[PDB]
Amino acid sequence: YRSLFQDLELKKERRVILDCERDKVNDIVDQVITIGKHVKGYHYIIANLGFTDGDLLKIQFGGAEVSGFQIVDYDDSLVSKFIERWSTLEEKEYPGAHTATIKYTSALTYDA
Amino acid sequence: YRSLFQDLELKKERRVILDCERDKVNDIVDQVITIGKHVKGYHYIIANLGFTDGDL
Repeated sequence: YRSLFQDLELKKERRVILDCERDKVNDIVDQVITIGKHVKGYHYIIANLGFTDGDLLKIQFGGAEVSGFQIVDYDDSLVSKFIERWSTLEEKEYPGAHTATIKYTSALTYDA
Repeated sequence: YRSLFQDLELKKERRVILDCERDKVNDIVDQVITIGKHVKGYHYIIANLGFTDGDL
Protein backbone atom coordinates (compact mmCIF):
# COMPACT_ATOMS: atom_id res chain seq x y z
CA TYR A 1 0.00 0.00 0.00
CA ARG A 2 3.09 2.19 0.19
CA SER A 3 3.74 1.39 -3.47
CA LEU A 4 0.04 1.97 -4.21
CA PHE A 5 0.10 5.68 -3.36
CA GLN A 6 3.57 5.98 -4.87
CA ASP A 7 1.87 4.80 -8.05
CA LEU A 8 -0.74 7.48 -7.38
CA GLU A 9 2.10 10.00 -7.18
CA LEU A 10 3.04 9.03 -10.73
CA LYS A 11 0.15 11.32 -11.67
CA LYS A 12 -0.02 13.07 -8.24
CA GLU A 13 -3.72 12.57 -7.59
CA ARG A 14 -5.51 14.51 -4.85
CA ARG A 15 -8.95 12.99 -5.39
CA VAL A 16 -9.43 9.47 -4.05
CA ILE A 17 -12.80 7.73 -3.96
CA LEU A 18 -12.57 4.67 -1.72
CA ASP A 19 -15.03 1.81 -2.10
CA CYS A 20 -14.25 -0.81 0.54
CA GLU A 21 -15.55 -2.41 3.70
CA ARG A 22 -15.19 -0.20 6.76
CA ASP A 23 -12.47 -2.48 8.13
CA LYS A 24 -10.62 -2.19 4.83
CA VAL A 25 -11.44 1.54 4.73
CA ASN A 26 -9.80 2.01 8.14
CA ASP A 27 -6.79 0.08 6.83
CA ILE A 28 -6.38 2.52 3.92
CA VAL A 29 -6.86 5.51 6.24
CA ASP A 30 -4.01 4.22 8.42
CA GLN A 31 -1.91 3.94 5.26
CA VAL A 32 -2.74 7.57 4.43
CA ILE A 33 -1.85 8.44 8.04
CA THR A 34 1.42 6.53 7.59
CA ILE A 35 2.35 8.63 4.54
CA GLY A 36 0.62 11.89 5.47
CA LYS A 37 -1.75 12.38 2.54
CA HIS A 38 -4.43 13.43 5.04
CA VAL A 39 -2.97 16.96 4.90
CA LYS A 40 -4.54 19.89 3.06
CA GLY A 41 -4.66 19.46 -0.70
CA TYR A 42 -6.04 15.92 -0.87
CA HIS A 43 -9.72 15.01 -0.86
CA TYR A 44 -11.46 11.76 -0.02
CA ILE A 45 -14.91 10.25 -0.59
CA ILE A 46 -15.97 7.19 1.40
CA ALA A 47 -18.48 5.21 -0.67
CA ASN A 48 -20.64 3.50 1.93
CA LEU A 49 -23.63 4.29 4.10
CA GLY A 50 -21.53 3.92 7.25
CA PHE A 51 -19.61 7.18 7.02
CA THR A 52 -20.16 7.78 10.73
CA ASP A 53 -19.04 4.21 11.44
CA GLY A 54 -15.51 4.90 10.23
CA ASP A 55 -12.84 6.54 12.37
CA LEU A 56 -13.05 10.24 11.58
CA LEU A 57 -11.42 11.51 14.79
CA LYS A 58 -8.01 10.19 13.74
CA ILE A 59 -8.17 12.23 10.50
CA GLN A 60 -10.45 15.09 11.56
CA PHE A 61 -7.63 17.63 11.88
CA GLY A 62 -5.11 16.33 9.36
CA GLY A 63 -6.05 18.74 6.58
CA ALA A 64 -7.75 16.77 3.80
CA GLU A 65 -11.50 17.03 3.32
CA VAL A 66 -13.40 13.76 3.57
CA SER A 67 -16.90 13.33 2.15
CA GLY A 68 -19.33 10.48 2.63
CA PHE A 69 -22.89 9.31 3.11
CA GLN A 70 -24.86 8.42 6.24
CA ILE A 71 -28.23 6.88 5.44
CA VAL A 72 -29.43 6.97 9.07
CA ASP A 73 -29.70 10.51 10.42
CA TYR A 74 -28.89 10.35 14.13
CA ASP A 75 -30.61 13.69 14.81
CA ASP A 76 -34.01 12.13 14.06
CA SER A 77 -36.00 11.46 17.23
CA LEU A 78 -37.24 8.19 15.74
CA VAL A 79 -33.57 7.25 15.48
CA SER A 80 -32.51 8.96 18.72
CA LYS A 81 -35.06 7.18 20.93
CA PHE A 82 -33.75 3.94 19.43
CA ILE A 83 -30.17 5.07 20.16
CA GLU A 84 -31.17 5.78 23.77
CA ARG A 85 -32.53 2.24 23.82
CA TRP A 86 -29.45 0.98 21.93
CA SER A 87 -26.59 1.94 24.27
CA THR A 88 -28.42 0.93 27.46
CA LEU A 89 -28.52 -2.72 26.40
CA GLU A 90 -25.99 -5.15 27.83
CA GLU A 91 -22.96 -6.14 25.76
CA LYS A 92 -23.01 -9.61 27.34
CA GLU A 93 -26.59 -10.06 26.12
CA TYR A 94 -26.46 -7.97 22.93
CA PRO A 95 -22.88 -7.63 21.65
CA GLY A 96 -22.33 -4.39 19.79
CA ALA A 97 -25.36 -2.74 21.40
CA HIS A 98 -23.67 -0.73 24.19
CA THR A 99 -22.35 1.82 21.68
CA ALA A 100 -22.91 5.48 20.93
CA THR A 101 -23.72 4.81 17.26
CA ILE A 102 -24.84 1.85 15.17
CA LYS A 103 -23.86 0.29 11.86
CA TYR A 104 -26.28 0.87 9.01
CA THR A 105 -26.30 -2.88 8.37
CA SER A 106 -27.58 -3.29 11.93
CA ALA A 107 -30.04 -0.44 11.36
CA LEU A 108 -31.50 -1.89 8.16
CA THR A 109 -31.67 -5.24 9.96
CA TYR A 110 -33.81 -3.52 12.60
CA ASP A 111 -35.71 -1.86 9.75
CA ALA A 112 -36.22 -5.26 8.10
CA TYR B 1 -1.20 20.85 21.22
CA ARG B 2 -3.28 21.65 18.15
CA SER B 3 -2.96 25.34 19.05
CA LEU B 4 0.75 24.80 19.76
CA PHE B 5 1.67 23.97 16.17
CA GLN B 6 -0.84 26.54 14.93
CA ASP B 7 1.27 29.00 16.89
CA LEU B 8 4.28 27.47 15.13
CA GLU B 9 2.53 28.17 11.82
CA LEU B 10 2.49 31.85 12.79
CA LYS B 11 6.12 31.76 11.64
CA LYS B 12 5.77 28.44 9.71
CA GLU B 13 8.69 26.61 11.30
CA ARG B 14 10.06 23.40 9.78
CA ARG B 15 12.78 22.80 12.36
CA VAL B 16 11.61 21.43 15.70
CA ILE B 17 14.00 20.25 18.41
CA LEU B 18 12.06 18.26 21.00
CA ASP B 19 13.42 17.84 24.52
CA CYS B 20 11.01 15.64 26.48
CA GLU B 21 10.64 12.26 28.10
CA ARG B 22 10.09 9.45 25.60
CA ASP B 23 6.48 9.09 26.75
CA LYS B 24 5.98 12.82 26.20
CA VAL B 25 7.98 12.58 22.97
CA ASN B 26 5.61 9.90 21.66
CA ASP B 27 2.71 12.16 22.65
CA ILE B 28 4.07 15.01 20.51
CA VAL B 29 4.76 12.62 17.61
CA ASP B 30 1.11 11.52 17.71
CA GLN B 31 0.15 15.19 17.61
CA VAL B 32 2.36 15.65 14.53
CA ILE B 33 0.72 12.52 13.07
CA THR B 34 -2.68 14.06 13.88
CA ILE B 35 -1.84 17.21 11.90
CA GLY B 36 0.48 15.72 9.29
CA LYS B 37 3.68 17.69 9.86
CA HIS B 38 5.63 14.44 9.49
CA VAL B 39 5.54 15.00 5.71
CA LYS B 40 8.50 16.17 3.63
CA GLY B 41 9.65 19.70 4.43
CA TYR B 42 9.75 19.45 8.23
CA HIS B 43 12.71 18.24 10.26
CA TYR B 44 12.91 16.92 13.80
CA ILE B 45 15.65 16.34 16.38
CA ILE B 46 14.95 14.16 19.41
CA ALA B 47 17.17 15.31 22.28
CA ASN B 48 17.69 12.17 24.33
CA LEU B 49 19.93 9.12 24.32
CA GLY B 50 16.95 6.84 23.70
CA PHE B 51 16.40 7.65 20.03
CA THR B 52 15.92 3.96 19.28
CA ASP B 53 13.51 3.71 22.22
CA GLY B 54 10.98 6.00 20.56
CA ASP B 55 8.48 4.84 17.95
CA LEU B 56 10.15 5.47 14.61
